[PDB]
Amino acid sequence: SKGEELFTGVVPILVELDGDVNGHKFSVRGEGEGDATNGKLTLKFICTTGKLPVPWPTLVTTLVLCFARYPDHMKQHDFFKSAMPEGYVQERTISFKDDGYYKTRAEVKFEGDTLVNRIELKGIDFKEDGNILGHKLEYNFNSHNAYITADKQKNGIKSNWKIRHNVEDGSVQLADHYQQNTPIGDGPVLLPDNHYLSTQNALSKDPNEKRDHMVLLEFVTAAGITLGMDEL
Repeated sequence: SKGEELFTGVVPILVELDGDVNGHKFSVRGEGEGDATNGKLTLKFICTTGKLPVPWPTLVTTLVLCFARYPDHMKQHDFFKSAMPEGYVQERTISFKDDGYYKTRAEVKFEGDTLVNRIELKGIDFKEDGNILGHKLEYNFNSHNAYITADKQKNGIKSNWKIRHNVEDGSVQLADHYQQNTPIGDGPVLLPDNHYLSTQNALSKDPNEKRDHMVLLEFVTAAGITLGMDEL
């Protein structure tokens, strides 16, 4: 696969998300660019339907792992770029402890020159005065490592990890993520050995933006595979 050749420069990104949590419907649009050479994403997200009914931090993971920086000695484990341009489906369940769960299905694929992430989200069994629907989470997102494994019986990958959202009272709200990715096209894809992605996220606000929004700077770097002398 020559998909990684599409990410050697800066690539424009479009994110479109339709959501429905406990019947509270919303839409989010994001635009920005990705620089996989550096593992860097910069996007601004707008809730186009007005007020976002869940906290922005709970949507970070849902709102393009093809922009992760894989070190040269790990390029053969980059499932995400290998599926391009035709793309992959990314599906998750995010179970919030003592609260409801998100189900997401996204298609990440090139449309013209733009890498597009188009998402459908449904949220169910939330407490209307819990940490999510009650907007009790701080506007931040802790640094975290998420271990990847191949899913050979599905020609894809899987990953599960716990996100820990800071609650405003000082507690922590667990978000248990279960993820699966499978290619859209039929071409060859890279099934990686076990490894992990290291992420950092900086959330901010645009002073001249009146709508409900999130400015996001994100870094994603692949790690965890031995570069053991044999290759140097």
